[PDB]
Amino acid sequence: RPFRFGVNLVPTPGVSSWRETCRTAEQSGYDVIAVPDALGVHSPFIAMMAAAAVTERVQLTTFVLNSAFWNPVLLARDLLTAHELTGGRVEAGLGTGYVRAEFETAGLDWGTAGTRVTRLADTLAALRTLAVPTPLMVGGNGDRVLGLAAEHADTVSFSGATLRMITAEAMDERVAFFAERAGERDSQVERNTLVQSVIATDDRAATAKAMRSRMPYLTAEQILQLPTLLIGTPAQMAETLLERRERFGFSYVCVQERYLAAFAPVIGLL
Repeated sequence: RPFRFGVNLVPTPGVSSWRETCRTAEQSGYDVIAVPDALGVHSPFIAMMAAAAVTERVQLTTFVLNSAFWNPVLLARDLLTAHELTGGRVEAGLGTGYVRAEFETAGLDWGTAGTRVTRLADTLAALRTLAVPTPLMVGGNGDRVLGLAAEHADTVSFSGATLRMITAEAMDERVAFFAERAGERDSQVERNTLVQSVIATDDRAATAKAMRSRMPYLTAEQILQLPTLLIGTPAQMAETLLERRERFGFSYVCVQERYLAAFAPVIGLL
């Protein structure tokens, strides 16, 4: 599947640079602007509308909605609106939330991991029943969550962390688990991952060795294979993404805002 590149931008209250940042993302060659769903961050669909007003090509996605925050019928109303009023430029990533304090602040029941995943399941079923027109992305690494992606999603997003970084070998197993659950639908589901750090260096080996300090549970060789890290020159990173599309099927690759400019050269090469 052809590469699609995203940058995960944080629209921040009290900061006046949102539209400028979105323009920079598009001008730097990104295909997608992703926004989070968190307290103390701008509201996602409203921020996506502001981004759509100053960009022409990028898709806009949530990455990812906290399912505890949304009534499925009212979310379907939001998604239909966002789709129609942007000319079909909005995608909706959904998942579970991991910050209990946000549940507490909003007056929502934290419950159990089981009830949080059931809420995601119930929302996805309702959105599909209501035939929402936005493409749906499901993110996580849990067995039930990947099963829900396999059943419902247009795009599955594999987390490269639990932050504890997951090895390439663990990622092999998660992608295979998803693929088995997806069955005949596997080929219709785009695969995404988020790269946490884009580390430009002329000495990847020396860089990985020093990084064992921050990831003592890994060898340097494992660090150089972690799907959540890109290390080296732009040419080396481009080659690494080609290899990881072959290995994992990852064609939709996102990076964090801090690395927007660091990663842009890789887009130029790919």
